[PDB]
This record gives sequence, C-alpha cells and structure tokens, in this order.
Amino acid sequence: YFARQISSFCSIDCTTILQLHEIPSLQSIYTLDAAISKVQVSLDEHFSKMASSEITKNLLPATLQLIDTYASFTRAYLLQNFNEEPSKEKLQGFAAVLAIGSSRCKANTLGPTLVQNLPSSVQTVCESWNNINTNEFPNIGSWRNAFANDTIPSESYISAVQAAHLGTLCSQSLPLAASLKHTLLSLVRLTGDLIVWSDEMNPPQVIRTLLPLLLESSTESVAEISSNSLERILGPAESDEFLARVYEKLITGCYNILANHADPNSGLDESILEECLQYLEKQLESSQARKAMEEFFSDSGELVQIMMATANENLSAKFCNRVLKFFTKLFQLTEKSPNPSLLHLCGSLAQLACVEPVRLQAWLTRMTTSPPKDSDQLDVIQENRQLLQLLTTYIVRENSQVGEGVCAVLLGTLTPMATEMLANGDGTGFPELMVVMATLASAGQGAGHLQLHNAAVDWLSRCKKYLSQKNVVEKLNAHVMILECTCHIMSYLADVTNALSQS
Repeated sequence: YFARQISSFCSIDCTTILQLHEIPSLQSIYTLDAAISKVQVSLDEHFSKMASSEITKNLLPATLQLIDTYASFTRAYLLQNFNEEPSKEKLQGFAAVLAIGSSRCKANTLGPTLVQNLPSSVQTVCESWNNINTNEFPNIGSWRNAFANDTIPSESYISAVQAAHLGTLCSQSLPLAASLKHTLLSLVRLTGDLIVWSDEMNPPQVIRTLLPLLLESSTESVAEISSNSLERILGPAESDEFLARVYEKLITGCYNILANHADPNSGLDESILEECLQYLEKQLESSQARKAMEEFFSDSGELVQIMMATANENLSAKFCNRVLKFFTKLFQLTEKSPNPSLLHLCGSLAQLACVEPVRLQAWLTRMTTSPPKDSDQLDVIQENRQLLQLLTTYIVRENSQVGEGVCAVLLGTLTPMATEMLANGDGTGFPELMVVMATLASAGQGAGHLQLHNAAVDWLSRCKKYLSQKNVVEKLNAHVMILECTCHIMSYLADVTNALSQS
C-alpha cells in the first residue's frame, strides 16, 4: 500500500508548493493511517516475541518518502488556506518563513521571530492550525491493553482512528488535514521504530528528513518526534551533529529568505530580513555556526549574493545599512580574533570580483546616490556610504583574503559613477566616492594605484572642464558643488604627487 501511495505521488512535488487540489482526500490519508497502525502493532508484537531483515529494508525507504510527501500536504493545506485578504510569490515567501519557523529544540528564535512578523491574517491562520491537534485519535500503544478489545485489538484501534477522521470531517476549519497531522505523527513514530533496529537505515538521509520536519511550522505535530529521531541518529539535542544540522539548515533558510524572498512579491515584510541579518551576525559570533557558514560560502559566493540582493532598490536603505554592518563585523571579528572560517569568507568575496557589472554598479549606485525624495533619512544614507568605505579599506588591507581583483573591480565600477557625479554635477557623494576610489589605489600600494592615478588625472580634467564654465565662474565670483569637487580632485592629485616624490 505504501508503494502505491508513493507512486501516486509522482505528480506531487517534494521541494515545491503542492496545489490544494493535489492533497489526498481524507479517505487515502486514513486508509494510510490504518495500514500504518497495523504494521506498527504487528511489528511491535513480533519484536517483543523475539526478545524481518528485508522487511525493514523495504518499509524504511517506503515510509521515509511518505513522511516528506505528507509533510508537503500539511504545508499545502496550511499555505493555500492563507486568506487572500494570496499570490503564489507571496505564498512561496510565507513558505520559507514558516519553514524556517521552528517551534522546538535549540533551533533559533529566528524562526519564531520571522513566524511572528507575518501579518495578523497569516498569524491567526498558523495559530488556528497549531490549535487543532491529533487528540481524539487513540494515541500510542493503546493496544498495550489490547485497546480495550478482546483478543485481536488492532482492528478496534483502526476503527477508532477512522471515527476520529470522520469527526475531523465534521470540522469546518482545516478538517481534512486535522487528520493529515495524525497520519504524519504515526508515520514519524513508525520511522523511529524502524531506525531503532539498524536494518539498512541511511543515517544522513534520515537525519535530513527529521531536520526539515523539525525546523518548520507546518509539521509541528511531529516536531518532537523528529527531534527524537535526531537524538537517535545525530545524538543528544546538544550534540554537535544535531546542532550542526539544525543551524546549517537555519542558515540555509535565512539565506533563502535573504536572496530568494527579498522581492516584496514574496509578501514578506522587511522586518524578517533585518531580524535574520541580526541572527547571522549572532551565528558569526558562535564559532560552530560561523565555521559551517564558512565552508558553505568559501564554496559558493553566497555572501556576495547578500550584497547582490541588497542591490534590490525595493529594500530600504536600512537593509543596506544592516548588510554593511554584517560584513563590517565579519571583517572586524576576523581582525580581533583571526581564524580559518573568517579567512574562507574573504576567499568567498574573491568571487564578488566575478559579478554582473551592471548589477554591481546598480548596487554601488543605491549605496552612494542619496535621494531625499524616497530616503528621508539621508543620515542613514551617509552611514551606508561610511560602511562601504570601511569594507573597501578592509578588502584593500594586505592580510585581506578578498584578493586584489575584487578591489579593482569595485574601483573600475566606481569610475563611471564618479564621472556621472561630475557629468550631472552630483557634488554630494562625489568626495566620498573619491575617498573609496583612493582606497583602491591604496590596494595599489605595492601593486596598483596606477588605475587610480589615471582616473584622477581624468577627473581633474573633467572638473577643470566644468569650472571653465564662465557663467558658473561669475556665479562663484558672486556650480559651488562642482567647484568643491574640483578642489578635492586637486587635493587628491597633490597627495598622489607627494606619494610619487616619497617613492
């Protein structure tokens, strides 16, 4: 029966949101609960008597897949239930949020906090979902006393399970999956039983199953049971392996919200993003979480994606500010207490050297340009500029692991921005841009700076050109932004010639 159910699930997507129509009718869910109860009781009996090999061999893979599939069904019943007063985009977002949302184990308030930040409607929906439970059903080993049934007990137990399913039918709110939860619970208990005996259990695979089943809100009935399964394979809830999986998954989820749920279409308030950026700084503090994030990001430029996601303009300048601190504290923590994990994140920023130049510029633009029209907080825009300068200085340092390519990449991209700050006469920001460009020639100490020398020669040329406007000349005798830009360019040329004389 398990096989049948699995195969029927071929149309079902394990890692994707299932349409509310693809959730199985209560019938299948309960035929299943029944089959499960039966195998369970029968095997208990057999084992106590013993006090089969291929039996477990087959049952375990078969059960493992159904748990993950029914986990998606529980989510589908909860997610699609969200009241429109919702776009799939919004829904995919709420999804990562409630997934991350863990209500058990060490995990992290990260979830609980993100779960909370999900508007009144969704909050109430999740609340009602958790409020319903698998109570009327007869719970574990009730067959110890033969389930109050003469001789063969299993049948009466299955009948009571069916009666509880029919009572859930009566419910008008989330009635079908009031039984999905109990099916999931029975499945997780049977899976823990199969894990008990070694059989051929795939430790890492089962570990992953239970990790996702736990650090989630939809699958909350078995969250404890999944934690028990992890204690079984990962070890104590305070064992490294267990915590290792918990926090790794947590970061993966946060990251998913940071890069694949940044768009407002996900319906996710900016609060979630800021809260888990704080959570990521917190993990950087915690050595183990720091090192996991480290392997992962020296592996994939994923930290670059955070700043690349910050390029999103829909995100407030507060996001920019928050992102800058995170990296600020990544570089500083490295300076205060150097360790390989930190070396590896700077090797990760070397991947930033290879990014979409337009996207990088679009990001640099959002960071430097200060429009009071949308950003009433120009002071926060200025803090953003300062933190970008700090990050550039950190990358240009000799002991930095970001490499020289990234510095040049940033330097080159800023050149057009600087030119625009002189072409459209954007005096505001131009001086800071110049400062940052300078740090790139700074990286140019032993090797480099050449680029900056040439670029500065060119900027001098351009500021000269503008001032040469005699209308503006008369205005000044009586614009001023362009004049001060030219003055700063001349001062930087003076500094460059001083450096050349020192050489």
